Amino acid sequence: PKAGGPLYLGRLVTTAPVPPQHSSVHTDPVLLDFAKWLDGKGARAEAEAARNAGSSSALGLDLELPGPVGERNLYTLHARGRILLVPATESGLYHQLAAALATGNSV
Amino acid sequence: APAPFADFAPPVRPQSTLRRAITAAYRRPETECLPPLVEAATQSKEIRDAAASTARKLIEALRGKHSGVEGLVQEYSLSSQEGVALMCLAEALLRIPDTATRDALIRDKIADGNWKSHSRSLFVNAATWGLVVTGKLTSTVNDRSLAAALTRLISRCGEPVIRRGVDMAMRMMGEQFVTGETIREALKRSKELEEKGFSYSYDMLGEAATTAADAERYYRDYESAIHAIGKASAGRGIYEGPGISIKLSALHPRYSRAQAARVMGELLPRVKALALLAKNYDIGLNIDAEEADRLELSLDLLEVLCLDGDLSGWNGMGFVVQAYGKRCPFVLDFIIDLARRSGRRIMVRLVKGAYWDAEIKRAQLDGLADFPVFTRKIHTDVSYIACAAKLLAATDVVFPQFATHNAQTLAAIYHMAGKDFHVGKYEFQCLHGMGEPLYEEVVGRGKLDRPCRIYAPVGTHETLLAYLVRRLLGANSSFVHRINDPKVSIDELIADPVEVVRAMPVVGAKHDRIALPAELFGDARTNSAGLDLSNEETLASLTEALRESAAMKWTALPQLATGPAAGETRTVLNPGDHRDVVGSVTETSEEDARRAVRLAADAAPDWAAVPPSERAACLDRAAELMQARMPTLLGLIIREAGKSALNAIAEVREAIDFLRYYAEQTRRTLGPGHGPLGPIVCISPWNFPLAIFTGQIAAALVAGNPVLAKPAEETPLIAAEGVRILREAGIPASALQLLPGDGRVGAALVAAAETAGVMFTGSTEVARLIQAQLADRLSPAGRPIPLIAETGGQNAMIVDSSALAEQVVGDVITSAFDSAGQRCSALRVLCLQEDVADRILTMLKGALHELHIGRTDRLSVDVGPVITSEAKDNIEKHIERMRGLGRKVEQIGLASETGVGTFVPPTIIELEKLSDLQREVFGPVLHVIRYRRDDLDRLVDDVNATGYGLTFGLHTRLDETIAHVTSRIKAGNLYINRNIIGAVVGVQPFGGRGLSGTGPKAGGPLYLGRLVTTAPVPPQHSSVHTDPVLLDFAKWLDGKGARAEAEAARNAGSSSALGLDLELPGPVGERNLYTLHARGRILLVPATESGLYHQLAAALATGNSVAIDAASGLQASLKNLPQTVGLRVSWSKDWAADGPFAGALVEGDAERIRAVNKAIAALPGPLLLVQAASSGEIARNPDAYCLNWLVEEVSASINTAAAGGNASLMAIG
Amino acid sequence: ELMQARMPTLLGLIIREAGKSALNAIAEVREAIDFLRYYAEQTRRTLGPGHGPL
Ligand SMILES: Cc1cc2nc3c(=O)[nH]c(=O)nc-3n(C[C@H](O)[C@H](O)[C@H](O)COP(=O)(O)OP(=O)(O)OC[C@H]3O[C@@H](n4cnc5c(N)ncnc54)[C@H](O)[C@@H]3O)c2cc1C
Ligand SMILES: NC(=O)c1ccc[n+]([C@@H]2O[C@H](COP(=O)([O-])OP(=O)(O)OC[C@H]3O[C@@H](n4cnc5c(N)ncnc54)[C@H](O)[C@@H]3O)[C@@H](O)[C@H]2O)c1
Ligand SMILES: OCc1ccc2c(c1)CCO2
Ligand SMILES: [Mg+2]
Repeated sequence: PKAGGPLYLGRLVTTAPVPPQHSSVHTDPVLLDFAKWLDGKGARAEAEAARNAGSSSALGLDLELPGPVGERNLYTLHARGRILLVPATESGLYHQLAAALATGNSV
Repeated sequence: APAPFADFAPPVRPQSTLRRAITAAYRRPETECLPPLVEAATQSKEIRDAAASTARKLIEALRGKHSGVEGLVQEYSLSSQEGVALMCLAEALLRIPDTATRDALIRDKIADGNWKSHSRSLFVNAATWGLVVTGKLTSTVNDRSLAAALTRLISRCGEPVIRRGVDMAMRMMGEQFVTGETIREALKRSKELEEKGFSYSYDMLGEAATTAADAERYYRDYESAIHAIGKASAGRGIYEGPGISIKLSALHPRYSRAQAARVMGELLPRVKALALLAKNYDIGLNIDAEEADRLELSLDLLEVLCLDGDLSGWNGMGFVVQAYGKRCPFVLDFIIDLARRSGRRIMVRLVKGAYWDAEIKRAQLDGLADFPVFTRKIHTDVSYIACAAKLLAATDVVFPQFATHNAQTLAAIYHMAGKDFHVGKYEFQCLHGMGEPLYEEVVGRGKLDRPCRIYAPVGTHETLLAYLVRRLLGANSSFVHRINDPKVSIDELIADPVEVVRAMPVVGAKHDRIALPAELFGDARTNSAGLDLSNEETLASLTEALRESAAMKWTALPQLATGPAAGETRTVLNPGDHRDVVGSVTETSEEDARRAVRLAADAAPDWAAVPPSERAACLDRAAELMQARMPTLLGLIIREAGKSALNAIAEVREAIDFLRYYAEQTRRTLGPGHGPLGPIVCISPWNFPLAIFTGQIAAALVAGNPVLAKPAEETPLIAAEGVRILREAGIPASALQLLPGDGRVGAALVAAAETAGVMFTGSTEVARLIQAQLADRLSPAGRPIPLIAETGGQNAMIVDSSALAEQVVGDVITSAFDSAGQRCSALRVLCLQEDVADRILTMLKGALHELHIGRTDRLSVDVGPVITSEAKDNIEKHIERMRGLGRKVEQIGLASETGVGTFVPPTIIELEKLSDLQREVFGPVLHVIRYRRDDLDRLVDDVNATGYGLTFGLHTRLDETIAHVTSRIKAGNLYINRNIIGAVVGVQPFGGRGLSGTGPKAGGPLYLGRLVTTAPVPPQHSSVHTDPVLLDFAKWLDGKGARAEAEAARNAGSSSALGLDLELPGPVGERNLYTLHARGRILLVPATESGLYHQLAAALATGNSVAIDAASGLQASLKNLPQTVGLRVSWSKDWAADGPFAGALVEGDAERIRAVNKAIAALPGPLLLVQAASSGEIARNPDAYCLNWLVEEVSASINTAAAGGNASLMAIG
Repeated sequence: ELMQARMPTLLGLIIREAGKSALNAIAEVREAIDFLRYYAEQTRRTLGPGHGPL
């Protein structure tokens, strides 16, 4: 994560905290389609994890940070890109997909 | 057969001179109200100095002893969101009844990690807690921010912070926001301050009954409280002893002027019964003051009660008057006179007023002349002091009760009242948990030795939070906010409002930052004006005008350019009573319809030659004529179309707004190069028989086209009157021909060779017939005849467990049953989250049974008839099918008087799945579906799956749910936390997608451009955003060597207005947004490679995907597309299998275009907006395909006052 | 606080050891101060018993 930014300290502990202002009201639509697919096949635990990931993802965060006058300093969270998924089990794959899709990524 | 309007709105009683003086002041200009108030509030210099010194002493005492929430935020270093989230968690933990269970859940589960693990968002009331924590009101809740903050604070601080939050919330909700959870607890807690000289008035928190059952519950709560208060009073009497305060709106679900007869018949006896009990215990019973439109009605109840001999011997009846209201001094004159006449010493509570922001919004929405309240806070302060001077001169006949937390106000009155005091002369009043710090500096021999009665709310956490937002507005102009602001000096707080107002350059000027309703749109155009159906003068004048309209010999004739034409003549009957003949229509022969089109064609050059500015002037003159003629137009609409007076007002206002909006849009856009299409056939529906009729015609005319106006066969008379008005305003007869008759006249007009465009509003099935007719046709240039087809809806509202049930029910009743559900925008499918469905459904059914159905020439009628017996038959066949499947069906019982008309009772049908509905049922039939919260996204899919896309409503407080639902729903008009029937021209540009419309939206800025051969650039119509798939396609084109096409693609990317996102000016307390999105999947029918590339560029630049005709043989032209572009591209051999499409682009010669147009018209489902061009046209004209028609307009109207107040107006004082 | 108070001395070292101009040495020390204070504040906003160190 970026130095001098709110995600940095969380990389240096074994369980990351929720950083200040770190949330988004946006839900990735492909995540939502994935959750519905999971519910269709009765993967109830995975569909719940998918919905929870969709909500707790901060993808779409878009903040203006306090700074000097005459400048606008913006901070935004986007998808990383394409995530390599190395699953072992079907449930593991569903959880990995949920995490990656909820954050806007392809896999 | 009762005479029309003979019983329209008779007043409860003949209006006395004193009552008429009240009504005369209702909306009196503020500059006229203030001077007499300044005069009445003037005091001597010695008194003003003494009052300033007393106020300074009180304020110094207040500031010298000035926290609970603040101390918690400080101790745990909470952010504001953490503080709010903590209080929401505490609120939820307090819903666990057993203390040991709550403490165990905190210790073992909440503190130790996932609070989420233990059907209702924790944050439903976060707007209220945000007000507590931050002093600022947000209308909706950022539940994801709160969830993050709660996780963060629990993980950082653990059980200790949760414990402190719970204890704080328990103190605030059980001891501060209320005196007690029950009347017994409140009475026990009142002894301490009673011993110091305070008294109490208890508020059981009942308000705004929605059902008979609610009103009964509030009644029995008041009755039980009176017993408890009277037992505790124990003979102390009405001044030393406690009393009760009631709200009339709690005691009847239809407390309004329109239902005055039911109010006097049903509400009055209930108040009397409560008053008789208060009399027996000799306690005060005060009637709280509510919205401005209930003031004068409440006076009729006060009058009866004070004259009722059964209540004689008791002086405990009390009545609030709101000094922020322009009628206040005249109301006081009336009350003082009533006290003299009755011999009752009426207890008069003078307040400033609690509904200020709502009154501003209401007057703006209703287009009324002025506000019923002042718009500068200082004016209310002067009004209050002036009214106190009037009350203090009448202490022998009334008991003044000065309710205020403002130390300057208090000091002014304390000195005005003078040194002679006895208990019973007057008192002050304050709110529990707010006013005690001030009044502990007032009550008692050691202070000012003046009594104070504490207004004491009593009730549970559920009841308290309901209207706590209103009670806290804590606005920047509020004394209690200012006393705590360090930047506000005592000298500022003790400033004398009377002397400040007196010295202003214009005494009583309106607030500069609040628009009068007529000025909502500023320089752009004049807002239409409505009528105040709570104003007795307006009702009396309207009654006469309505009666006079029923004596007019209304006719509708084929008005050809050559004069009226003969034809088959029949009567037009009132749908609510077929014995009431409204007028006569002569219908147009198909021969004369064709002749009219030929005359329109011959006249087209002369009308196109009238400059756009002068055409727009005709529209503006027509709007002025319609505004002046509104009362007469109302009567015709009421009797011809089954509309209530309120809905007829809206109808005429909408027509006026269309005229003025299209006039202004013309003045912004149209020039010599925007040539008219030619004769336009305007075919309109019956249900908005003036507004939509006028809108289509006005748009076509002002764009320079002569019009053939074919109104619905059910409602020709108001159409004929609209045409008469337009002709009077200067539209030549050759430019506007009226052709009454049925669908045959419409079809003959559509089929006529010189018809250059069709504007249709009506059913989807009829539009499909018109689409088929036009598929045979090409313009003389060999291009498709433009069709605007605005069609039906299957409109849903989604309600989650965070919504306020009473708000939902009101919006549902209005959206589903207003006009008997005969609005295209009407709510058809209500979707209730499972956890709240039963409670909301019970409330909705209770509200349904309070509706009055009947002939609409009575103000008391809520729901009128359906338009015809065939419509009734069609609706009832649907109801019976549903009932025959076992679905639960709730219907209001109809009065026998409905037998002379065609009525369908408002009906609620509980469905199992949304697929139970086939087509739009255009009647008063609400379907109800239940959904589990996790299935919200699937539900949105189901709503979209109908293929309609007109109006859609969402009731939620939760930003995550708003973002999700609004991003996934596909409808043209979205409404958040309000009804779904809003179509304010230029504010909610109206029109849908799919089976609901082709667009462009009526009342929006793309509309006129469809009625000319070369579309202008609408005002504000641009976007800085470039579709990234378009950009990838442009790069691909360059890599393929298609250099000119790549340049055209880049140009299309820039020219596209996809991503436009505007807020449209409108009323306070609402945000009205207008956005341009992709339409969906566009069918591309290319002929050449270059044409395909241009078609693709146009479609991608506007955000669409495409289905390309596989029969074009152009597959080899799209080899090696970037994956981003390939994702948007499909190839279609069977177009009907790969739809629905959202538009089409066609390349070919004239006969190819004709053949393709026929094939497109044959596709199932939505009408497609087709644009065609030849290969040469594509080469010559960069705008061969116009990007205006490849985007989809979406209007979203958000009620930002839904949380209980207006944040933006908190800064306006 | 110590780096702020000792900024002039730190500047001299940075200028001579790292080839920095005075203005960029000031920026260097300011950034170090800001990291210290920012991570301190972020810690005060976030870290609790369950966020164990690596
Ligand atoms: C015991 C008690 C009983 C009450 N009963 C009722 C009741 O039955 N009905 C009712 O409507 N209210 C009632 N109120 C009053 C209402 O709830 C507010 O408490 C009251 O208006 C606040 O005025 P204040 O003088 O204490 O303070 P202030 O800060 O002096 O006055 C604030 C008031 O100024 C007015 N105001 C604010 N901005 C503007 C503006 N831009 N233009 C014009 N006016 C403005 C509003 O009325 C606002 O409430 C009652 C109040 C008390 C204390
Ligand atoms: N999307 C909107 O803005 C909007 C607004 C109001 C009403 N509507 C829809 O209008 C419908 C109700 O109005 P209605 O009952 O008057 O509609 P309709 O389809 O019955 O009739 C509409 C008009 O088309 C004419 N007509 C009928 N058959 C025709 C034909 N074969 N060729 C040419 N013209 C023909 C009628 O005479 C009438 O003037 C509802 O479905 C409603 O949802 C849509
Ligand atoms: O908050 C004080 C208050 C008391 C009674 C009342 C209102 C406010 C509004 C209508 O009735
Ligand atoms: Mg019809």
